[PDB]
Amino acid sequence: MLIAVPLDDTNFSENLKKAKEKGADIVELRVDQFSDTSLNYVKEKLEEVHSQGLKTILTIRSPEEGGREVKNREELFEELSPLSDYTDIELSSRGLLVKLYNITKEAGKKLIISYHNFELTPPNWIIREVLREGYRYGGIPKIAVKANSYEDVARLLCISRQVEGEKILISMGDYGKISRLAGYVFGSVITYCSLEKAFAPGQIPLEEMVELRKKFYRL
Amino acid sequence: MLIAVPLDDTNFSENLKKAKEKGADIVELRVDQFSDTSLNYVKEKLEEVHSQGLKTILTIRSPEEGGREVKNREELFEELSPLSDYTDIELSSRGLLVKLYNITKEAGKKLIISYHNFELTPPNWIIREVLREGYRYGGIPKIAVKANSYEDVARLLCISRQVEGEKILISMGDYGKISRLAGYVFGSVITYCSLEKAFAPGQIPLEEMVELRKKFYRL
Repeated sequence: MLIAVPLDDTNFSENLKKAKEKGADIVELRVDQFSDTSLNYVKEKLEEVHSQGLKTILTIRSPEEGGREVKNREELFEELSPLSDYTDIELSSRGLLVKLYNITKEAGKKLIISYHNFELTPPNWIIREVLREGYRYGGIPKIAVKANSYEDVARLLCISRQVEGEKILISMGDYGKISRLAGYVFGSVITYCSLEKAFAPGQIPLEEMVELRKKFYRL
Repeated sequence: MLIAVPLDDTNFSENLKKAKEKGADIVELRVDQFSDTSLNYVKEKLEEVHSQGLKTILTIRSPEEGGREVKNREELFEELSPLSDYTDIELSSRGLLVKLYNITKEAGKKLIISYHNFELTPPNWIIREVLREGYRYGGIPKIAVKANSYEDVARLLCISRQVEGEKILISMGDYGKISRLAGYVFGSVITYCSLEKAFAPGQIPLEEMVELRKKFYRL
């Protein structure tokens, strides 16, 4: 179970330092929350992370999926994808999928193809569809959806097994908090943590997840 | 989920003190592990637990499923079932199921019909069948099986969903340790904890679980 921590560009160096010392394996750069999205500014953030021994996830969340408009997102994806371990691209950004797959593949890097739903856990055929499409476009499918009950959590985790393979599963909200820890036995390879004492609904602080990972998962 | 603590007779009163101060809801009397099985020695313990305001699970495990031989077993069951909130009888002990249901039924108490496999996690149809049988005998089906991979944990949890209802799910061993926490979202109403140190692989200290429950299951 790789632990990732999302970070914007405020206090980067200190936050990155805390992330590394507390046991984070990855830093997800939420470029959509950056105060500067220029090519070299983002590139520099990528290198800093790598210099600390951690991996990166390049994310530029579109407005539709909870992010905000980034005028040069296409440039950033195409030019910095080869410099990031993982690049998270929304399944709905169909025009970039093939392009980004070719670029990352040639660079020996990985694509995370995501789907977000902040309102509910979609019906089973949607869960399977998102997984299938993510796989067909050559990436690691990612499903992050709001759980409105514990059953939604159980449903997401179990239905996802019907589309065998490496994936990333997140049931958002207080009900889905357990998914951030248990998702691993169902095939979820990466989990996300808040840097410090996490305080959006359903989140688990990095330090807590690190302790939990050694407690529950055997080496 | 209700947290239960299995206890032998050794230092009973002192351990019941810890279990109570620490947050346990139930104390599982592992009579098959008691040195004195005499009716009143056991009927006294059952009463100690209640005076401290906690619930009880009467368990006289058979050697086949990890327990021991207990002469007055039936006696203990027929005479003490109506006094314990819960009584755990093995599905394999076919003769006692019917009358034990009737007893606890008349007394307004509950029955837990268990199955153990210290070897492996049986095939899916067996997981489903044990659950069905537990239900048709009028009790809370309980399945505790050894996980030999993380996949075994996911399979146990997901397949059990196919037989909807209240139940108790346990993937034993270090691989299945997460099931003691995550089982709840799959319908597992009770989880078992070691009073203090995990003296066997997969066990989780009572204090650790009380905290984990608060963190993950506020709702």
